[PDB]
Amino acid sequence: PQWTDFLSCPICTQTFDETIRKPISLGCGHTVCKMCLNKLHRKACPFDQTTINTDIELLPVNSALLQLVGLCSGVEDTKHYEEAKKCVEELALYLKPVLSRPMQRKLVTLVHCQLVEEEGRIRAMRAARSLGERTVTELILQHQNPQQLSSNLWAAVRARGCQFLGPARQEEALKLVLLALEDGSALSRKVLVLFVVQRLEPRFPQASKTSIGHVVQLLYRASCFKVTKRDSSLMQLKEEFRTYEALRREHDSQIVQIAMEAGLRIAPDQWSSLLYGDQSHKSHMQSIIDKLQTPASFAQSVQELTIALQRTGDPANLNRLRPHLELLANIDPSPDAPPPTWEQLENGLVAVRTVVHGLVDYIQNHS
Ligand SMILES: [Zn+2]
Ligand SMILES: [Zn+2]
Repeated sequence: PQWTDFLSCPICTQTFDETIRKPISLGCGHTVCKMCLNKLHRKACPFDQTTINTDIELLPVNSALLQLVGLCSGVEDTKHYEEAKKCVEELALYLKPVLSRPMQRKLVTLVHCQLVEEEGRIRAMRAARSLGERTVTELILQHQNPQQLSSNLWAAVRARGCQFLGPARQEEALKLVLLALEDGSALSRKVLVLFVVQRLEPRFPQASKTSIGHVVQLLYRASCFKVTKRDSSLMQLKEEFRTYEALRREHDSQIVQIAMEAGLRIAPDQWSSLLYGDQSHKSHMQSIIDKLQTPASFAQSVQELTIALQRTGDPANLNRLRPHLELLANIDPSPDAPPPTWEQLENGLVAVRTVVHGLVDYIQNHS
């Protein structure tokens, strides 16, 4: 069940061959060898316990996998099917040795999709979208300067009227804010700022009233405040935010959103480093970034890419991928998504191959 060995059957442990031990992908995303399918004599898949279509009889074998070793609904739909199958096969050849590890993981996910079933087709679409999105975020990093990245981030933060004082200093300030507001007190801007300023243990570049005001502004943008006015504006900490864990979570998330609006793709380890100074929060930041991902964020990313691509001119003519990327972003990731039609499946996979090929071409010929 390890994604790394896809050329071997999970059950029989032996590598796949073209005659007897034959790769057969099921609807659940697992590929088991034919001999084992015959040998099972049980309805479902031992790994997930999902029911099946019918036997080995109606299930085709993965050719896409076998390359690395050595007519139901009518003519139109099966033309679509054959084309799609061909696409997956063409992608699989990148798995022989070029692509990055996280990319090829999603490729492997794509290969294990059985295209003669609804489940497998849905999985194929999701894997397609994931591959597209990952390609976009890998094209953005090429046009993104890693050296001055932090500088740009903090610039974006300061431009919104917010401020980050550093990993320790910010913890201090936030715990002072929390101290004042944890019981439900309603303080105005100046009162909260004055309360926090005086309690700051002196370090050298001491935050002034304005800086702390900016940190408070950051907490206000994150919607931590119940804000009221009797005709001075009073701010209260919502019941769920009166813990340091929660409040800090919202704080971090807000800064991440600032990074997104400005178009900075930043890894969770880098976030843990910037915000906390250490690596302890990597999983925390991971959860934060994942929680922040809307299905509309793919399209957003495509647009951002187009912006950066408008800056440099276009040495690689990547705009040719624009109609392909827009199609990949237009498919519902939600479980509420209807199963794809045959034309949708074909167009999706075609889009995927065009895009991935484009990515490789860019990396090799333009840098
Ligand atoms: Zn087996
Ligand atoms: Zn399974």
